[PDB]
Amino acid sequence: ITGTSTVGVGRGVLGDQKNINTTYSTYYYLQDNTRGNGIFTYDAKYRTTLPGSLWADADNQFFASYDAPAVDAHYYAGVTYDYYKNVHNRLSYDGNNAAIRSSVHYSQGYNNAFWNGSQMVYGDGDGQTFIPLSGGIDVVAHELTHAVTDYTAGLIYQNESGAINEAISDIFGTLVEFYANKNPDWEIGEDVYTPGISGDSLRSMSDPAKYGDPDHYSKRYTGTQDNGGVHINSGIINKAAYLISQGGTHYGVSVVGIGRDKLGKIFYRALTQYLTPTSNFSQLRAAAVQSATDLYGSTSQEVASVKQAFDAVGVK
Ligand SMILES: [Ca+2]
Ligand SMILES: [Ca+2]
Ligand SMILES: [Ca+2]
Ligand SMILES: [Ca+2]
Ligand SMILES: [Zn+2]
Repeated sequence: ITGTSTVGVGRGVLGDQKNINTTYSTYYYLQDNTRGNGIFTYDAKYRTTLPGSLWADADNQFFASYDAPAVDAHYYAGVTYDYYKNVHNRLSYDGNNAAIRSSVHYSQGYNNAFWNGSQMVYGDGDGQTFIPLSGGIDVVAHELTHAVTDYTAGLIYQNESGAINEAISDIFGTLVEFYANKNPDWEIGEDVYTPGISGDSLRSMSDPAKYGDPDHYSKRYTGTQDNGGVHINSGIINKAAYLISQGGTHYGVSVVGIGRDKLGKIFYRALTQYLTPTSNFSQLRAAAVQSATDLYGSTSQEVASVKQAFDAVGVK
């Protein structure tokens, strides 16, 4: 809608207070005009028709329980917008400031979130396995990053290309988390996962095997489940990215870490300039080596570490 740009206040899923960019026209809407062609959040009202209703509030204050997922989907979309623009000089997910839209309160007890080709969708969780998934900034940035992949490399959501797709979403999810720098880690979804159990996570990049995911190519899954294991074999690439950033010795292979920022520069370049819809793990290593080479030179530590990292996950 057309309206006056305002700033509201409320708290998130985790009970934290934050300010949000709203739009005033009789009601206050969760529409942020300060980033690109807008960030828009909607109420799916526990149903599954999308996107639902543009979120409207009478007084611009968002402290109801019902408000919380909305507040966070809105806010972390903006943080995710800010990462791509400031860090990668990318304007929204399509690179031309496309409107970002999210729907929350999707279905009943929906233990998931996703990108559906046009927008982000977040369930509320069943309150046991999950709380409203928008509470995790790594979850939000994972979702939007799927959007980024779909407009760039277009990695098909199956087999190795699919695991690459997922891994990219986990890698940038994580980088954005470190970027907002609120308790960041190399784990996935911990803020909104299993409310009753501290310390766990949906997935781990540092040690994917923690949750039954492979950290070596020889342990790769090749059944037909989970689209040929896009959420399973992603661990092999996640581990690799973890290693490039952080370093370590994995199955006897030592990797010199080069930190988060260069990891992000190297994978963003691979994603946008080298990867394609059918790239496999092998092509990804080549893409990453070329990227690192592009960025730091053929004889750099960066190229070397990239190689070490894929070597360690058994990817040639
Ligand atoms: Ca209100
Ligand atoms: Ca965290
Ligand atoms: Ca995390
Ligand atoms: Ca938990
Ligand atoms: Zn995903």
